[PDB]
Amino acid sequence: IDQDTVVAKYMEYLMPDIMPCADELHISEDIATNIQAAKNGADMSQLGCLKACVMKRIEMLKGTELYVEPVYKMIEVVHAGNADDIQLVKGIANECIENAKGETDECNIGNKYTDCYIEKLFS
Ligand SMILES: C[Si](C)(C)CCC(=O)[O-]
Repeated sequence: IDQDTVVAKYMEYLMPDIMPCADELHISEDIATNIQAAKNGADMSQLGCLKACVMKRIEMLKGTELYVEPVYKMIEVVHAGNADDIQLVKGIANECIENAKGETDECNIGNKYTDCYIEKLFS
């Protein structure tokens, strides 16, 4: 699965749902800054939340409850093409959960869950 399909799918899959988040606090942790933030260059402190808003939008983040089940469902279509490619991202999220271990602070949970997502899947 080309990265071009990864960012295009995850985005188009919730495009009308991602625009409200960026407007929620101010800006999108992505356009926040090309590559001058930290984790991936977009953001980190505000990323673990501004971008985490898209998570709670699909019933994956309940205040401080970091889940992944709803994601396991979108990874199915979001990663159309191969059967294992979907099975790969599945295990990837696991490394992000064991790392974020459901922190107390919202931005903290996301910052940890986002970081790992960039290290393994990059997106
Ligand atoms: C919500 Si969620 C799957 C972490 C999103 C991703 C990107 O695309 O960035």
